[PDB]
Amino acid sequence: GSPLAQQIKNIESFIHQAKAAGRMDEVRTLQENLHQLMHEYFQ
Amino acid sequence: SPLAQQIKNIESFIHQAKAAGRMDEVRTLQENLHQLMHEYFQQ
Ligand SMILES: [Zn+2]
Ligand SMILES: [Zn+2]
Repeated sequence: GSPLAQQIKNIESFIHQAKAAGRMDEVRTLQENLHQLMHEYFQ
Repeated sequence: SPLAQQIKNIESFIHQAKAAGRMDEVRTLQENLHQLMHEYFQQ
């Protein structure tokens, strides 16, 4: 429920939706941001 | 073992595999990490 957890959950939703039909195979900006957040939250 | 510890640990291993240019290991570990992330947040 913390803000970092919320931001990770938000990004994950954006990644999955961006990989749905008719959209993308790559989500580089999102993955870069998720990677950064993972290091912030998983201490 | 906590899921949070599993996620922290596997991210270290991903970094190490990347640093060693072990691209198949990176791919495999990243897929496992993605599954773990879902387990953690969906629990
Ligand atoms: Zn996901
Ligand atoms: Zn990392």
